[PDB]
Amino acid sequence: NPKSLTRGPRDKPTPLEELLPHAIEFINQYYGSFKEAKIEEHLARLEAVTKEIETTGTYQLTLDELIFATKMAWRNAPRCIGRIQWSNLQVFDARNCSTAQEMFQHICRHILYATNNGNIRSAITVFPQRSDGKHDFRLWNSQLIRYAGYQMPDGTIRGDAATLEFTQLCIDLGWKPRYGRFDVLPLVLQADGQDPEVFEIPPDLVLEVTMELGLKWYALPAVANMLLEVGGLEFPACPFNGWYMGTEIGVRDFCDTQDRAVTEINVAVLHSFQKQNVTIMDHHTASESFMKHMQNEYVLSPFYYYQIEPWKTHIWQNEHHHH
Ligand code: HEM
Repeated sequence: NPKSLTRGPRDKPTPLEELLPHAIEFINQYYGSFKEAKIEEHLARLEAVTKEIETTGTYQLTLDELIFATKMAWRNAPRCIGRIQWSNLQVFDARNCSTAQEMFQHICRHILYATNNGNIRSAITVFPQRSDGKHDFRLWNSQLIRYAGYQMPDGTIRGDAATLEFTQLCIDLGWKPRYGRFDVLPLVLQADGQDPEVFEIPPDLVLEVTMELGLKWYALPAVANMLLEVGGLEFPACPFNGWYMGTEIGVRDFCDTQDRAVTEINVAVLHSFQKQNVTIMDHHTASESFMKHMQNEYVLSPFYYYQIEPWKTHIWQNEHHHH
């Protein structure tokens, strides 16, 4: 019975008999948060939602339903440690986005809001929902901000190892590669199912913490490649962020070997972020964010799914050669 954590592509609208039960169930969860209140409201919404699905083949969530969904999907994230304070999420509604250029601006706003000069704020930007599956909005990046990974003659790394495929893809799409250890990758944005466009991220928007010893690391951990599922609807483009734990900062840029044995700690990170006043999940933050979460108080659906890397499934039109 274990379920797949991946939700792949489609090439035709979700059939009605499949969509309705899911929509109906979401509307129930949504109105369920309200105990005995809003029963007539609940029924009026089902009628409206059903009417829409039967006439248009789909339906639109209300801003409040969307907000509830992004938070419930966060709450339902099994491995997420930050889900403990799921109410602390800022939602940016970009469901009326049409072009990659507009996606770029929305992402710039997201990065700008979330970074907040170091006082990290959790946010998610929701782009248009999947229609027929041929007009998907997708961010090809794994994260909004990430360093490039360059292959070396001897088989070693220079940059972030985890971005080898993507880094190469950027170069193939026209992007000019500098060969440093900390090159922020550009945004590869796909709008309405079209070929992706490359956009350099304005340097000012990228806040970095200085760890020669020789190291830096961006302050904003933002997942750009997941799919939000809610009531049968799928959102292939919905970048979100939180703040680092401190343990994980992928310094896989290494020969860094520079007790028992496996004693390479995560100390200078904990302190460097704190002294540069950038939110990290230390005890203070865990306690404070839980407090903020508690003050707001006064299969699994919705859910964040993984996807098949877009370059592996994209039906190229013509643009940018050596795809
Ligand atoms: C507030 C700060 C946050 C912290 C400290 C946090 C922490 C974590 C950690 C440690 C993981 C596991 C390792 C990894 O996959 O990177 C994780 C995974 C994940 N987080 Fe967060 N997170 C935060 C905010 C968010 C937000 C705002 C969302 C979405 C609205 C979210 C959604 C997820 C998802 C979907 C995963 C993938 C793994 C899974 O769900 O099982 N997180 N998070």
